[PDB]
Formats: sequence, structure tokens, C-alpha cells
Amino acid sequence: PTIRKYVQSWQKLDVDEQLALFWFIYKEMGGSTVSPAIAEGLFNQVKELNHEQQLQLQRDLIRRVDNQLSREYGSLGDTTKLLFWYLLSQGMDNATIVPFPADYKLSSESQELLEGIKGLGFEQQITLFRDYVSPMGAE
Ligand SMILES: CC1=C(/C=C/C(C)=C/C=C/C(C)=C/C=C/C=C(C)/C=C/C=C(C)/C=C/C2=C(C)C(=O)CCC2(C)C)C(C)(C)CCC1=O
Repeated sequence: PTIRKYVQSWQKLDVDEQLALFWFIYKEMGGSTVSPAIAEGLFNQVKELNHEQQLQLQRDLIRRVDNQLSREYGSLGDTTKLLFWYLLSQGMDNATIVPFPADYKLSSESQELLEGIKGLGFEQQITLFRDYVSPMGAE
């Protein structure tokens, strides 16, 4: 559908830009099955990593790097993968994961994507995020 043009547009951004956009999408939310327990499990592991390790782990998930953790994430359902990304972002907010650069100004090319997405349907907006995270991890 149209969500394809978005996911591909999103994927055609820098790895550090993609994270930045995903992050702001999360902030704009507060101002086939899913298995939640498994998702928090992976998160717990990531929580043990230091901040650098936690950033690279996210860069790795996008770049499809072959980690021991990238493999765990790859073996998850599409719906639980998204839940896991929410746990990371929530984690950053709760000081338990690498905080976002205060000085990071978002590019205007992603400021557009942010706006276009906000105008999307709730169902679609969900499918967009779900379609974005599934093509990640290893294997
Ligand atoms: C520090 C630093 C940085 C790093 C920045 C970093 C680390 C940025 C990381 C940003 C992160 C972790 C963004 C995550 C966003 C998650 C979203 C929007 C979740 C949507 C979930 C939904 C819609 C729920 C869906 C669903 C779920 C799951 C269910 O399970 C059932 C409900 C429902 C169906 C609705 C930079 C790269 C910027 C610079 C370098 C540098 O130093």
C-alpha cells in the first residue's frame, strides 16, 4: 500500500537518523501473536549492557549484524519485536538505557516523515511501525 513508500523512505535514512525518527515517534505518543514476557526478557539482557553496547545493539539490529542478541530478536514475532522497541525507548526515559542526545536536532527529511505518519490511520500507523521492525535482527 502507501505504507510501503513510508517504510522504504524510512529505511533510506541513516542508521542514526532512523533511530532519531523512531525516538520522536515514541515521544509523540505521550505528548503474528505477541508474547510480552519474552520481550521484557530480551530487554533485561540489554539492560545489562553498558551504554555504548546498548547503542550498537540497536545499530546492529537495523544493520542486520550477526550477534547473539541479534539472533534472539530475529526469532521473535513481528508484534513482539515492536513491543521490545517500546521497552527500549521506555527504558531510555526511565534512565535504564542510553539517553537520547539533547543536542540532536532532527533532519527536515524525517520531520516530513513524522508529519506524514501522524496523519496516517491508527491501524496503518501500527502496521507501519510493525513493518519497520520485522526486517531486522539476524538470520
Ligand atoms: C545516544 C545517541 C543516539 C542514540 C539514540 C537512540 C538509542 C535512539 C533509540 C530510539 C528508540 C528506542 C525508539 C523506539 C520507538 C518505539 C515505538 C515508537 C513503539 C511503538 C509501539 C507500538 C505502536 C505498539 C504496538 C503494539 C504492541 C507492541 C503490542 O504488543 C500490543 C499493542 C499494539 C498492537 C498497539 C543517536 C543515534 C541519535 C546519536 C548517537 C548517540 O550518541
